[PDB]
Amino acid sequence: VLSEGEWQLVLHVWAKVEADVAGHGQDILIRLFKSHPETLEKFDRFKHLKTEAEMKASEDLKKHGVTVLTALGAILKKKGHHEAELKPLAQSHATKHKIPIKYLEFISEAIIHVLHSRHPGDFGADAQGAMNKALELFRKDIAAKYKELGY
Ligand code: HEM
Repeated sequence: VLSEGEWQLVLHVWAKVEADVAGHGQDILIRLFKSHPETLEKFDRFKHLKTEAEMKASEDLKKHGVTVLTALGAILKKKGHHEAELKPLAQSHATKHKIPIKYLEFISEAIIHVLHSRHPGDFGADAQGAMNKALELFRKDIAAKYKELGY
């Protein structure tokens, strides 16, 4: 489990993200889609986007970026007790969206990359390690529910 100190590092940089949820959301999804094209195919709404420029110009994509980061933010603030927030997400992503745990690892990588680019001063090695731990916890817990459902 994460220590109190680790959670503080996570929430300190996350407070910076919430200052511009929409901007971060775009960068993260675009990074995810460009680095792992198979993830873009999971979105009927975004399949038509064939270039980074098209992705950046999509208001709909920007809208989803906010939805994603807002859900993640709520989870992170619950620290070591995010059971309630995780249940709905795990269910929909396992049964409706069909998102393998591997894709969650991909988006975790996208999140860390963007945080480094936008907040280097509050995202040094210690903070980076802490965020990695928090995102690993997120994945592990979702994985547990996936195994439960048999996905
Ligand atoms: C940080 C990790 C993620 C969070 C917090 C997150 C959160 C959400 C939320 C809140 C919704 C809308 C409500 C719902 O359907 O449950 C959603 C929808 C969706 N997510 Fe995620 N998601 C994450 C990662 C992913 C990944 C990695 C993929 C695909 C590779 C994905 C694919 C989808 C799809 C396809 C939908 C449905 C979109 C629609 O029909 O409009 N999500 N996600």
